[PDB]
Amino acid sequence: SVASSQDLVDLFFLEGSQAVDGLCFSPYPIYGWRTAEERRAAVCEVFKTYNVVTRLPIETREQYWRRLSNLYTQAYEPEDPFYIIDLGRVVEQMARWRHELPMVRPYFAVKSNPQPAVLEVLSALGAGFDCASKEEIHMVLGRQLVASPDDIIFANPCKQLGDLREAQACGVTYVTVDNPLEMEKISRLMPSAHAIIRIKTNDSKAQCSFSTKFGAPLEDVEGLLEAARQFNVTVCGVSFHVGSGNDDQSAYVSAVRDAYQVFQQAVQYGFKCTILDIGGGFPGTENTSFEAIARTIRPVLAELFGGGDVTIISEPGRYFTAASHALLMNVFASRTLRLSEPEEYQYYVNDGLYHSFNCILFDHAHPTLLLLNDRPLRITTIFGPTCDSMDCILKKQPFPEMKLGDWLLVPDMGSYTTAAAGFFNGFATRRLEWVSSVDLCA
Amino acid sequence: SVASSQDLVDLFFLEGSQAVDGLCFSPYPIYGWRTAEERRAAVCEVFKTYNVVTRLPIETREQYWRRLSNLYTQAYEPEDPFYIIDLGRVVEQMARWRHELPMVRPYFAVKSNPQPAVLEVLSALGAGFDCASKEEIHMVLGRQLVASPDDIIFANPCKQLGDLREAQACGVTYVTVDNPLEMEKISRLMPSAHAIIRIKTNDSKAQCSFSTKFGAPLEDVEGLLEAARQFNVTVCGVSFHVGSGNDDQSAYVSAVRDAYQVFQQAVQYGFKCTILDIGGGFPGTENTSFEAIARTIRPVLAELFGGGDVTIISEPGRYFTAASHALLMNVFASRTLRLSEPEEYQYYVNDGLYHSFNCILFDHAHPTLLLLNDRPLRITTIFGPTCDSMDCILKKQPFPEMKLGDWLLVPDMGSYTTAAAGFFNGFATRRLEWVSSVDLCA
Repeated sequence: SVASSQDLVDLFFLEGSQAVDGLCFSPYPIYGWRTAEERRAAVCEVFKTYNVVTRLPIETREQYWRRLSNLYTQAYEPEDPFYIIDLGRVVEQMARWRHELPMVRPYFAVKSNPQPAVLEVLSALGAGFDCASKEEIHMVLGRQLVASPDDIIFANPCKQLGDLREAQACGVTYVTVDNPLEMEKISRLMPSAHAIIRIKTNDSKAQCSFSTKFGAPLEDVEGLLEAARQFNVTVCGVSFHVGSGNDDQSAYVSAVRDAYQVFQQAVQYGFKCTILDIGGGFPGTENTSFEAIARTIRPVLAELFGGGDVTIISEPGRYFTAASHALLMNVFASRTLRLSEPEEYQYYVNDGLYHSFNCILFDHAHPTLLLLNDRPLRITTIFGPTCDSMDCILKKQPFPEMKLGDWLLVPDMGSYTTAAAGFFNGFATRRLEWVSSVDLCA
Repeated sequence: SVASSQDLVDLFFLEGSQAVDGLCFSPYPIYGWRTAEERRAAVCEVFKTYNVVTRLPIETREQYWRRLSNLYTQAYEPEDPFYIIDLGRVVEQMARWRHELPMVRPYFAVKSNPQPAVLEVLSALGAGFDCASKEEIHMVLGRQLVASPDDIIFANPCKQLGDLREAQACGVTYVTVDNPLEMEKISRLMPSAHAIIRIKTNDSKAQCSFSTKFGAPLEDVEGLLEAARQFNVTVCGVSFHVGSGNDDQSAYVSAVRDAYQVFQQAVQYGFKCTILDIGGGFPGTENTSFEAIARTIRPVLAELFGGGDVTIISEPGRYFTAASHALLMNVFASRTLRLSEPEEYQYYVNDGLYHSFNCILFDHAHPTLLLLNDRPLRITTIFGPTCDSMDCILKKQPFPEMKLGDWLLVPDMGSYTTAAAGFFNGFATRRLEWVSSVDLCA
């Protein structure tokens, strides 16, 4: 386990710079309209805006977190919950993406974590934006994160009429579709649209499968193309999503092979597809690695999309954000019961199921609870701050005996946590501590 | 089924007024510091502030909703989702409470629906406030909803230190406790506190049981009283909660009988209890009625707490808010599949599991989906607006065949819905239409 990968970050920022005579390290230009000098400056500017203190570690990731947590414990109360946000891990994930797949430009899925510093860093690094609502389109455009609305893909296969109207008025063009009734809607409200056909995937192995709601089945792509030509809709490409948190390499290879068949079928209707969107699903934390996935996708892209006439894009969400956040919660209350002399040790922490831990229900997450300064193992039950007995993050499981004032550290909490969190009982985690694990800004 | 109970509202506002020579209809004064004239005016003022249009119906509740929905369908889009909030049903629930239990003053549980108009109407009607966080205490005090901080009960048996400090600085006194470690905390941060001991209940029959996390077991009340006398903490009463959505009349009777035993045990330590808090659990919608529950609680309160020296209070949340709201969602998208020629009819509506329908998971709710203008029964699947396949409110169940533009009406959506709702994918229901089913303000 490693706290940082400094070597990749150095190579990423060097690429296309005057120090290497504006030379790229592959047949692909660097992601983004900015030059290598402009891109490094834009990233440092974001780091300044959010007062990011550079904290470097070789230390494991857990050790890096335990050490930074002890440092950060001492407009908020001393015992309030908080997030340590490592914006260096975001930068590093972009460096890791470029090194593995320079043929694929990443379009950040805003839905995973719409934190303004995360959107700003990714904009400055050359990433595009994947928006699913008029609210998401507005938070990218209103903060000047894209040089053109062509850098936004509206990846929601089923959209409300007012959203189709608002994306058209905004200049948004690339819009997802997977059903005949949606083709008609796009033709009416987005006349200047560049339609991208989303197809069904073998997503059974994913943490969160989505073929149940989205993705045109292969046998139905025929009638969908038919309707696009009919309503004068321009089909410019094909997209897919193998499910969020999918380690199945075979599902990525199988989806690109199926997407190639759609490119063929599209010619017969008057469409020359120029965009292949491979969606998300990539892991964001350190058995399947992102490298193993990239290794199996690279040859298939060379085999069927290595002609040079098509642009290859992706929509990673979790990949960029998961490892960036660590949650710190104070154990402020406790009581002991008798098991039906066995004793249950119940504790109460200032975050839980209604807020950051909603991921236990919506994301099928299983976060790791680290006792900050680890005591005998007791049958422990841990609750959130709300008045609900359902707000429980751990029920009757062995865990070292804790005391009031102790802290719980939960790393890898940057994806599908605060993005879906509510404010039930009036509890929220508002204190943010911005750090950078990578050397980049002096 | 009835759309309103006008007769109860008329009797409620008449009680204690000059029209009846300031006479109450029982040995109990009306709830609140306001006179009957001041109370009726304060309610009408709230109705003016929120532009409440009086809409009267004899019509069933479903018929009243179907008719008002057709009227309201024609800064928002025409197809946007919305809530019709009947503030008259709130007033009526307070009238129904007074008629059934005048010996019990209701302290609204803010957690169930902290909508500012709901808090304002209930403040003007004489209700107290049940707060669980410093945020909840602040939204009551900052909006001037109580004449004194004695009208707030801090009903969270386990509180953060910064919350104990903030309630003390605010003048909040009545605070819940159920464990020895919490007694010590109250003694330190809330020295001016009037402690209320919360006891365990036979809540197995409740929709949402909470004895797992809260409520001192009977055998442990002895050591809890012992610790209160020890840390110089004033035990002024006993509270309980039979679980949210509990129709078990025997659980209310059993909890009052158990609360009487605690009043006895408290004498031995130097405490004369003066407050009996019977919590929540009461139904808010029209097999167990609120009347049947009140009928079984009244005799037990006369038997053990009919001496006249103790004040009896409650903390209803769902009771006051559930029937006040109706949710309207537009069916904006659709696709058909083949069942594994059987066809699945999938639809997409502009509210779901991440927002208003979180209650399906946290509240064990089973809302009623009414097709506005009801078609053959098809195997239907209905989804929310987010990109998640998990955001599903109905999976493969018979339902009349729908078309785009149709509306779904979901009545009884006023409790544990918008109060716990997040903003995942950037979708929220913001349009509110304020109506009153009861005659009260000209």
